[PDB]
Amino acid sequence: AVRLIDLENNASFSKSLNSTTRSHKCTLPIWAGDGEGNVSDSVTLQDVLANDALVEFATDKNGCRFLQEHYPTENDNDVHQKLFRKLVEDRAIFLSLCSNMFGNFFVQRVLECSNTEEQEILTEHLATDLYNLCLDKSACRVIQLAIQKLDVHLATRLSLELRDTHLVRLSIDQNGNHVIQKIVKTLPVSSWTFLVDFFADDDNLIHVCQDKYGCRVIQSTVETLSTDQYAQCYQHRVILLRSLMAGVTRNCTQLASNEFANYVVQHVIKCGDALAVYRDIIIEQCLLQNLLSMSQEKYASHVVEVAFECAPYRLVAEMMNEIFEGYIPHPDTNRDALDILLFHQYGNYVVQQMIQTCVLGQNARDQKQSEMYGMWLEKIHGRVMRNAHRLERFSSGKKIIEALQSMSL
RNA sequence: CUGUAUAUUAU
Repeated sequence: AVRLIDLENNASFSKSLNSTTRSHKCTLPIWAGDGEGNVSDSVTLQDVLANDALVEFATDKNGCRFLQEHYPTENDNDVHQKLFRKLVEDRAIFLSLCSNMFGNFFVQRVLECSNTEEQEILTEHLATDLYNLCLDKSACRVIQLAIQKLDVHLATRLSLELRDTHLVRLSIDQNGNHVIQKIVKTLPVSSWTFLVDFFADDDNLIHVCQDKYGCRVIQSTVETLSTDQYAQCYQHRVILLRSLMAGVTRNCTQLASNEFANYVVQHVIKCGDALAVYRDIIIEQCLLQNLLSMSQEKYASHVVEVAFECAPYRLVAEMMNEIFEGYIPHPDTNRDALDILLFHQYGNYVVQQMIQTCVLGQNARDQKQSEMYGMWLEKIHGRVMRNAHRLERFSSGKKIIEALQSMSL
């Protein structure tokens, strides 16, 4: 037959007729309004496409919910294809809808129903201004659902977009921190090795770690790098983990005695497998010669506890001696570290851990370890009987006396 | 006499 070439009609000014609304809070156009701001009936799905009012419905709560409740799940439906096309025809419209309090949800629903052909277009649009969408409270979600749902090369492309950016700001950010954590917990290590290269700087590692949000980021990074059990002796993550833990090790005194970093240091000590060497170094370098000081602190006390709880005997022995015979008795009060820690609002908890450690280490394979734990527990029991009358007054002293109750050798 | 953190994105 003959060639026919249908060109779309312009419909320029008639788009702005969607600007007129029932109220000023709602952005839903008045042709689709109850008058109470609720979505009208007989609005179908095709009247949205016919009026170019996808954006106006998506910026209204009821409108967007309607789009979500009635979006076609199957990729081969023409209505799904046309609504997706009207979503991604303009990059700026799509990225403003990603940055909308009510629009973000629609993008997410498209991400829930996506195939690879749609995912490529979405990944390009998101990668255009990924860093600022990560900074946004609404888009941050869209970005995280992308990291969950996109194919691994696409999510790799999004992650590597953030390579030479101000990663310190994005990590301490209220919203982009969860994006970085989702990247770390979801994607293979090659997709975010630049993060490990970033936190090899000690200044970047300290600032981010010492932050209400960054702390969990660095922690999530370590957790994932340590969770390797056994590989093919490739020692890759190992080389990367070392690059990170090194700064952690180099500044463990400052990061242990800190509001948020304390948890990371603990995680290390709690980790055991593949981080036991770094646990040992943190105990050796930040904690020993400073146990009485850090057990009197609000934050570092927990570190001293997790240490006494997970430390190996070879180190526990040193920790115990430092407390029992490591400090010079106070000039005026003639008080030992235990004496000071026994009646401390925080130190009491440490002594209790020390008692636990000694009780659990009596059931050890080595009889000499059992003898040394029994001796340490005897030293604790001796100071507690010396101070028992004052210890009955306290809840902690009741716990301590109950802990040393009917004990073995 | 008890001690620390981790978005409730829907005007």
